[PDB]
Amino acid sequence: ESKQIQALRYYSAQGYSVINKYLRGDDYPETQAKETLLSRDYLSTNEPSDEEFKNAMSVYINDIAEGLSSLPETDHRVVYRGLKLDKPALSDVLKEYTTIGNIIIDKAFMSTSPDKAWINDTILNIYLEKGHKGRILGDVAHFKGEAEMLFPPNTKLKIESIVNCGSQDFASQLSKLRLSDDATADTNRIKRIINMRVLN
Repeated sequence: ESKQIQALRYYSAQGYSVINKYLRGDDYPETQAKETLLSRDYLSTNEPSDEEFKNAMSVYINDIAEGLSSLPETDHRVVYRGLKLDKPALSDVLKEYTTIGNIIIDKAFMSTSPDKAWINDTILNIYLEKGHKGRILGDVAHFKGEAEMLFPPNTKLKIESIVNCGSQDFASQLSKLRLSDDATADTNRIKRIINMRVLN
């Protein structure tokens, strides 16, 4: 098993919790980032310089991305994601994702499912064209039995349409999605569907 796949396994288990905030330019767990770099030997101490830290994070991210890229391609042409976009703090994110024809860049690794969306205020219905960079994790995923298609950083997507709750159009579109039916599933929580397309 390549060391890159092993880095992707770690991403799936725990590294995601640090890396994606880092990549977004958000506040992230700095101490944990450094502890990860030390434990996986990208650095010799947990107290590096800022350039040593940045360079090591780069290699770590690139290992995860390369592990991902090396996984087999599949024939999926759509995937799904539930998001919470109705938080006050995400108001500009909400506006971006609900601007028809907007092109958005996801700076982080982007997790999606080929099989179902977990209900949230927003359901993304994400169309894919052949040759896209998403890969099914399969047994690389830490927890098994939930299909996941992961995309590397900087996925570009186009907002094609937005379907708000409370019409037959919405009801029909929603009925043609497979949703999570877990213990807390409630479709009445859904405010919108956003139909998107990854631009390769």
